[PDB]
Amino acid sequence: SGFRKMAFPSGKVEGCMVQVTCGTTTLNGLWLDDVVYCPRHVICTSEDMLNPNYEDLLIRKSNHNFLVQAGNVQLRVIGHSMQNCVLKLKVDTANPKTPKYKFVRIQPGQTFSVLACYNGSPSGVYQCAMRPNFTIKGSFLNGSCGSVGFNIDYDCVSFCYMHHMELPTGVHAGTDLEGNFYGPFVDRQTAQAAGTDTTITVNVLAWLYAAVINGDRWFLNRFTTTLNDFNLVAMKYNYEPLTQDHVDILGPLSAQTGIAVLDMCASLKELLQNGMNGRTILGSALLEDEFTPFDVVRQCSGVT
Amino acid sequence: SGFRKMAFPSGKVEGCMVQVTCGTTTLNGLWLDDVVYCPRHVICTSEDMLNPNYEDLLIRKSNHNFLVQAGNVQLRVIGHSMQNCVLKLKVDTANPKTPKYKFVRIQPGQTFSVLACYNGSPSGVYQCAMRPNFTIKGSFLNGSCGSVGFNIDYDCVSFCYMHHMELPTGVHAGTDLEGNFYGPFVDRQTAQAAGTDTTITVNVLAWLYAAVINGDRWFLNRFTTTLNDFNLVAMKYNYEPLTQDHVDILGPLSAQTGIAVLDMCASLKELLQNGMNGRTILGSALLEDEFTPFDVVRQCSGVT
Ligand SMILES: Cc1ccncc1NC(=O)[C@H]1[C@@H]2CCCC[C@@H]21
Ligand SMILES: Cc1ccncc1NC(=O)[C@H]1[C@@H]2CCCC[C@@H]21
Repeated sequence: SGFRKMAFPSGKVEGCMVQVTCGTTTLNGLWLDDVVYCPRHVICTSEDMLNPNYEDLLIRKSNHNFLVQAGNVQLRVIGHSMQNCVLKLKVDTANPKTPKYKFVRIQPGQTFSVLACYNGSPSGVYQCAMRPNFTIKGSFLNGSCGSVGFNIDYDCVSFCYMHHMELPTGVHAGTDLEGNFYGPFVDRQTAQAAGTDTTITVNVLAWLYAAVINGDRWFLNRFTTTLNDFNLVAMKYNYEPLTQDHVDILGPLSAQTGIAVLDMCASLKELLQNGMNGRTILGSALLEDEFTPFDVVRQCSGVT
Repeated sequence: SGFRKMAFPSGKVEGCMVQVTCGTTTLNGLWLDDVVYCPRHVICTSEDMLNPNYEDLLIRKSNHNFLVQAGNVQLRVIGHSMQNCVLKLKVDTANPKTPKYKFVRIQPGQTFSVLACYNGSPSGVYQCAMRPNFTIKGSFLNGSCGSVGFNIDYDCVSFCYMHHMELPTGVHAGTDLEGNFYGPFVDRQTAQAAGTDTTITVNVLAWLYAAVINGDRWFLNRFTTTLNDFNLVAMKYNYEPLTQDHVDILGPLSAQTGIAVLDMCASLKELLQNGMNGRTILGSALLEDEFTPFDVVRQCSGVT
């Protein structure tokens, strides 16, 4: 028992982190097989960053200008190419620590672990959600670009995020491993609107199920609701509308606890309308939306 | 910017996890050099656990009864001994992945990362505090015993905790790596009083400094207080009394922000007396005490 905001074990990802330097800029790279992936803005200088012409900036660079260091061993760069907002530096040595991996583009509302790095060295790991507006609320300082987000399924690491930017609001933006930004963002130092965000309803419900499983059950009530009625409340409180696909994914938790999904929705409706009244759920004084239903099932069953 | 409950990268610890089976019980072991450390209760059966006679139960066991498996390779046990509540199984092979390490006994109020494991396989990593009453509020299911807590200082892993028990209240208890319990706990299936707990004042103050550094500053006020006055409020609200040693450890954060420690204490006093008024600090609707002043400095400076 107990329920914590748990990150995946980061070892397989730690073995892939490298430092990439181009000119005056240093950031992190991900070394998988004989390729090192990193944000393309490693090629920018201070004067470039308002609106860099990446194609022109890259044309001034040769393989020998990309300094790649894996711990303390230097990698030989034998090719370079830009794909969307990432650079792919071909190296002459395959990473001996390359885990089984995939590149995946996650959906908004899904969760993943971030291994924050500086100078190719891991600093820490934390779990977060991709917001419905495609931003993440992480912990990133200058030099953390190139740090990656991932999930692990047995021995396979699915890389889903590479960090590129901190918006002027302090929230974070980045790309999948093919260099496509999540959201409307571009890799320039400009104020950029992040869409209206919402709370991830299916995750809050999954977390209320994790709370009942672990003994926090004060919020259960004698009520029920419908998807229609619940969605009027979700609308008022800026929660994602709940669909039958969300109800379906909550099936295992509903089956385990015996609490029908719409009955849990009625508990969530009452919490939205009345607040916590100075109480906590799983050590939180707010409704937590950074656990998916899969995360709850995995944590509650001790999956490795 | 951004501030997250970050765990240390777990790779160095993942390389030390093994599975230990004795009879019908399987749990985790920590393989460092040629020794595997695990909870002594791996030698118990269901009928033993109310009050096991560990010395007698261990006398029935030989080296060949301790099955130690590191991933998929079997380790040969050439010695066994019980030290307090841990078993030390001498193996014929030194762990090639043994990091630089220390065994440390942490103080209540200090934080550490836990690598939750089942069957010698890592499941996840999370950061937590050792409560002032020597319990931890973790995420542990049956089979997680032997999972360890640790801190990392550059290349050195300081192991501080090994998981042994879930109290009937759902909170967790364990030992240092010499097998001495933190707190009054014994490794028996009995109801055991955990002392009155308190909130870790110096950590809440450190976290308010992390909040100001990251832009959440609505809680700053025009007031100041004294240690005496603050401690009367700390008393009322079950917070640890603040000492000059705590004020001293907050020095770097006070110097960086320019907010005197007693002025931050006056903000904390007002938050204790008035609550958050439906607002949040660093995404939390309660006063967070799981970040030490060292954690805040490390996270805010990007230490690797
Ligand atoms: C400095 C920093 C801090 C944290 N996370 C990320 C960053 N980096 C950025 O925001 C870079 C974005 C793309 C290229 C142009 C310059 C700025
Ligand atoms: C079952 C479990 C679940 C989570 N964390 C820990 C445990 N294990 C225990 O509580 C064991 C304590 C010491 C020896 C006697 C039996 C019980």
